[PDB]
Amino acid sequence: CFPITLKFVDVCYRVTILSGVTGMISPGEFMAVLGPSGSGKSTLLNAVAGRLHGSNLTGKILINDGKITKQTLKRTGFVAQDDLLYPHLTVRETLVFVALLRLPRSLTRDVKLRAAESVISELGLTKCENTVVGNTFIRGISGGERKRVSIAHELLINPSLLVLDEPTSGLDATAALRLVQTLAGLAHGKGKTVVTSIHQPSSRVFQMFDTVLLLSEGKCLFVGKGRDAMAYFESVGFSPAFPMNPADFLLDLANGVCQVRQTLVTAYDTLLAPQVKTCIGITTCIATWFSQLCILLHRLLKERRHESFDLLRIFQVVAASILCGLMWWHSDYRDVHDRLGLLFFISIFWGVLPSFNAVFTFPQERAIFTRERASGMYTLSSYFMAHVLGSLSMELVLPASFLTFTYWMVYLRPGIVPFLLTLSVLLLYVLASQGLGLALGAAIMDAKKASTIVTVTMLAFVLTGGYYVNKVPSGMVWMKYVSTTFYCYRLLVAIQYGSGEEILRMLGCDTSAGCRFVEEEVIGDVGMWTSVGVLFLMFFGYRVLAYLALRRI
Amino acid sequence: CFPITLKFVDVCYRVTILSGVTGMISPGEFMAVLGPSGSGKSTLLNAVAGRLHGSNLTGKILINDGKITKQTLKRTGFVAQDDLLYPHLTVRETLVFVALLRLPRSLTRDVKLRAAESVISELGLTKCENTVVGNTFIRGISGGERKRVSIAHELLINPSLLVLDEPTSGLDATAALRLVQTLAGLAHGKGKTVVTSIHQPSSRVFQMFDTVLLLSEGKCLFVGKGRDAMAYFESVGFSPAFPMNPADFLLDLANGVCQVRQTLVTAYDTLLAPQVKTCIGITTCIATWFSQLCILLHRLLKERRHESFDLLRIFQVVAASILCGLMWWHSDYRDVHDRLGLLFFISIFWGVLPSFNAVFTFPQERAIFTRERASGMYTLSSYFMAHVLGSLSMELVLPASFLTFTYWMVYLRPGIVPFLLTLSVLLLYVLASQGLGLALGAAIMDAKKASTIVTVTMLAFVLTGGYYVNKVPSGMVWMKYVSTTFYCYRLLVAIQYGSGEEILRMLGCDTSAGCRFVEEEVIGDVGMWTSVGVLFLMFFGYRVLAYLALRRI
Ligand SMILES: CC(C)CCC[C@@H](C)[C@H]1CC[C@H]2[C@@H]3CC=C4C[C@@H](OC(=O)CCC(=O)O)CC[C@]4(C)[C@H]3CC[C@]12C
Ligand SMILES: CC(C)CCC[C@@H](C)[C@H]1CC[C@H]2[C@@H]3CC=C4C[C@@H](OC(=O)CCC(=O)O)CC[C@]4(C)[C@H]3CC[C@]12C
Repeated sequence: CFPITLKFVDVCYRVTILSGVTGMISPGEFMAVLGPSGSGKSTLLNAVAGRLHGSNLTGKILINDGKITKQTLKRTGFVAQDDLLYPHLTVRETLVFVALLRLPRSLTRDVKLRAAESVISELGLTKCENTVVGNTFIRGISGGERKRVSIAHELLINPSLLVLDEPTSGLDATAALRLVQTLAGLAHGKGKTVVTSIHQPSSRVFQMFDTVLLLSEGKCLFVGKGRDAMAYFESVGFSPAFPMNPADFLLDLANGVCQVRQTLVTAYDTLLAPQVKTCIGITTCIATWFSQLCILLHRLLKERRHESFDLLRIFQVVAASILCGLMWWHSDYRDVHDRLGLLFFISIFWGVLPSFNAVFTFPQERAIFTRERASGMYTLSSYFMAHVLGSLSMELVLPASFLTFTYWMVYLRPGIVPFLLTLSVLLLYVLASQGLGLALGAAIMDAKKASTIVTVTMLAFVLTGGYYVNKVPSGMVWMKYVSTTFYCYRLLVAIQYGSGEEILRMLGCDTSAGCRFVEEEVIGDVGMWTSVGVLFLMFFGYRVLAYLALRRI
Repeated sequence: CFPITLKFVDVCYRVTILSGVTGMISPGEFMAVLGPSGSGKSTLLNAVAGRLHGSNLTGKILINDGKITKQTLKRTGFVAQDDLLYPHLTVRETLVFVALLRLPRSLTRDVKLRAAESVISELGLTKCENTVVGNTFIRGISGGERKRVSIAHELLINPSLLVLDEPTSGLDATAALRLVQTLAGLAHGKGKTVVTSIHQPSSRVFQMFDTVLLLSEGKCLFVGKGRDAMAYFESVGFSPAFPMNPADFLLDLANGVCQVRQTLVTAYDTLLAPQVKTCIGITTCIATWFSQLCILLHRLLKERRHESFDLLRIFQVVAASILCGLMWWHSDYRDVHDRLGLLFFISIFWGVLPSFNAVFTFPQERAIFTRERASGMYTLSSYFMAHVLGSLSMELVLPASFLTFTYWMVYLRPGIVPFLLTLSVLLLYVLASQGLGLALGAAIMDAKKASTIVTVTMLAFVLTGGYYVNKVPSGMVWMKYVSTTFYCYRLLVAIQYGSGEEILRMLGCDTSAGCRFVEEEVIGDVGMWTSVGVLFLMFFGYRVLAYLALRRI
């Protein structure tokens, strides 16, 4: 193994939440960053892992007596408090995909699979490797297993310095003890440098750590051996008045509640601090981008299959198709108004549903994307393109089945050519609306606010679709040309009626009002090819804007 | 005070989570119910407070050496783990409303207010009495303060038996310690019989219970004084091998892991269990219903104001109004098709918004309602009617402003009489659609499923509203007669055009298709009075069905 002797001196995160903190941890030591809420333990462990930087951070952080560099980040892993795992991917599949993404591409796929399986077996996940990870919504692995998977995500890289952040927070006592035992075995058996910040450790848990460092409102008050806390603190003059837990005594004293803070921090600076101070390729790029794309597509296929194929959504589409095939059951080709209403309702449904359902995919996965992009698992372009391709594959199945039922139940324009034409138009419109939803959900990451914004914009698109109101004011017809629903409706009308020659012959005109009812509603101001071109342009441009918005964050 | 002594013997909850649990708690005893997860602490606490009953519970529970009666429940409280508080009510207002609903009506309102203020001061909430309670969404009081408010809710009845199911779960160490201090003061200063199922207490927290009782897989492992656990267990033969927290050691022994369960259970049954066993007016109804209605209306006014006037909902309504006033800006009266499209769009918007928003009011409060219905705070009829009245008052402001802007930015039928006619029709339609949403959200209690069902049924209503398709199949025309949107659309058409005499004179009509396009659209198959009566009938019947569904649960 490549050992890491991590050190930190005078690290003060002056915003203060950190000041006057020093010490070190040697390889094979199981660290304990204890302290109460707001004492800077999480801040200290984020800073020591390279997450925090800039003028807000002072002091020195040394890795093997050297400044933290890129190779350091390649050799140290950080387990954040928030477990950002894909709910519908099993533990084995999740960590296999992570190993494929973050391990160097020089390693063969079989070698990455073997490493992933070894990591599964080492962390005790082999009993639930085939169990779906799940989340609070869909049942899956337990909290301890979820945190173990989160650690394993940072263990496939094989780091000697593993900096966890509250791994037993919100965990069962037995499960927390088992996880702390696993961390201690990693520090001892694997010879790793494990640094963890346990919120409120238990008794056996406190017995597990080989080295304890606790702060006090941003000031490190005691750094030393795990079992040397009691002796040092009774030497200072602070002793339990009852059978107090060493961890509980340590935390309660951190607040200054004993029998305080200033006298004992001075004592630490005069007795223990001196002791701890004296103790111290273009084709290759294309290939890797495409492999990242493939791995991300395979890992998000389950997410799309449970998101785009939601049973509630499936029932929604089925009910819409049944209502379409019953309301327009064997609809006459000559009934211009009813057929146009059907086409406009199809446009409304398949513009509202895809955009609305897409507007959440980016806000709900933003945390996972940021966590896995800051670690270098994949680039933004590859992740965004894989998301776009998977959603393209999965958001057309429901409209395709809907149209397959409706077109033949309604008795629309017969033949196979107009069925493929209207199916292509409907799928392109669904893709364009979905891209608009993606752009709106990426521009701002508030899921509810983005939902309201896409609702407002598609309400505007529908009201300008050319059906509800035909005599648009001269100062408002401009918006009609930027509405996806308008172009879809015009394409559907052109497929069903063409230039309206046959329907105009049926009407007779080529009454003034009757002619107008079939003149502007059937023969629009946009050609059949111009509408297709603008639909494709919007399909590309909305996703381009979504990618730019992702680049903004 | 009225001292109360719980005396439970052989309390086993088959179909096991409890078996052979024996013990008692006297006034002034701050008993703790310790044990690992699933050992039966919560189940025993619920059963000992009267929550659990039936053949599933076997054994004997005595209150003041007598069987639990209805009068006892008026003297025993129960602080459940789930804090069911209205987020937008301040602590003072929340607990004043709770005191009004809970304390007997013979007490004057000023006396109830004084009792509520005294309870605020006693539990340390006087520093945050004016602070909005909030929840995970809207910021407010802390978790410890939230649990304190729950305890106060269970304390306004003034019970001498407080039964706190996991009150420090999710609480900070200092917050949990302070809450346990408050509970100990309640047990000692107020002479109350306080029993709690502490999950994982700290050292001070463990020191603060006068007596403790442990669960081990449903068996009473040790009952006695809080400070006698260590001595009794070293007498048995179990001693800490390290400095171990008495609570932590107690829980670890309860898990059976110790350097076990069966032999020590036998030892308890041999030594300590024998010791415990040896120690073992219709006008008044109307007045109270109306006072409950008024109090619930005042308590839910803030919820409706921050729910029916959501900034996202307000933005949606404003955007819809602006799009109505722009798309149909200075709309001509003679333009029958565009006017009918505007009316149908109004019907769609104001049948979808309230129906969708109503399917969440009942589920998101259901638990709270149950928590405040089994305890006898109010009856189902009063709560449901207060909810209906508040939603009636608060769900008409947005449609009223929307129509006020649209009617005069679109140039519909001028004058004041048709404006109030269309406003009354729109508000009645909003009420009917909201009642449909309430009925569908009460029939099934899942918010997402209710939303999907209500949107499917409103999709059916809109597709049969008489605008999208006019030549309805003979086997499908029955649905339009049960569609709220259809009746609203017909009423709007009758307001804007009446019998269509003026527009027919404008057209000169009496081609045939052009004449029918207006005759079948403007002149429907339902009269104005018939549509109004059916709208009112549906408004009443949907809420009746919602009340019946609430009665089902
Ligand atoms: C015939 C044309 C006009 C149809 C176009 C749809 C519109 C009528 C708009 C106006 C009211 C809109 C609704 C207003 C408010 C909401 C709440 C909103 O709730 C959320 O933010 C849910 C977030 C989540 O699910 O996580 C979901 C969209 C929805 C139903 C909107 C969906 C689109 C609606 C139905
Ligand atoms: C053309 C006319 C009839 C307008 C109605 C068509 C669409 C605008 C509707 C039909 C189905 C609706 C969906 C039905 C169910 C829901 C679940 C809902 O999720 C919730 O439960 C959110 C709860 C919350 O808002 O807090 C989010 C909106 C959504 C997808 C709805 C969005 C609006 C949709 C697409």
